[PDB]
Amino acid sequence: GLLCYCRKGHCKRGERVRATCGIRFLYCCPRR
Repeated sequence: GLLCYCRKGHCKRGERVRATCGIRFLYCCPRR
């Protein structure tokens, strides 16, 4: 599947916001 990270308040360059991960946490997944 795709790679995703649960980051605090931001997503890294290239990561799309897939969903919310927590209150202060975003669920970001690299475009590539």
